[PDB]
Amino acid sequence: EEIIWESLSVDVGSQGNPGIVEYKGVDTKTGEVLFEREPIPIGTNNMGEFLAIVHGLRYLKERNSRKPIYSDSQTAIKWVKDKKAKSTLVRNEETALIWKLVDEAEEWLNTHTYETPILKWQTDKWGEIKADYGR
RNA sequence: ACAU
DNA sequence: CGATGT
Ligand SMILES: [K+]
Ligand SMILES: [K+]
Ligand SMILES: [Mg+2]
Ligand SMILES: [Mg+2]
Repeated sequence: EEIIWESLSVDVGSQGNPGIVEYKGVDTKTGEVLFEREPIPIGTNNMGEFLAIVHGLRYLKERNSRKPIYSDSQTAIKWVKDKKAKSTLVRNEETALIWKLVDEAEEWLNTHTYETPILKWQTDKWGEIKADYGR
């Protein structure tokens, strides 16, 4: 603790895993939805969590905001730190879209800079992250 | 085991 | 119960 309330919180929602993947980012304090990604027909939970963080980085950079990002995903936080999403999802025609988005997110990380702290939301102490889908 |  | 990840 404590929660850094002046922050952006992100989370993934899915119908199946692998399955339909979406994500959103919210103001940690107010819950206002700041962005939402159109559902992607096939992806994994961790790919969605990764895309959500990267989108948060791009969102905050465009707005000249120094707020941190919270995610509850140990995996996605690491993948962003590494600038490499180490997903097991097969590459085929069905997964081409998510893989294009993941590849492009990695490419963005490799061509841009940011100071945004990426923080682990401590679900066991604080409850569900504010961007949770309730599924 | 831990995080989803 | 299954799957995605470190
Ligand atoms: K949920
Ligand atoms: K497991
Ligand atoms: Mg999550
Ligand atoms: Mg959730």
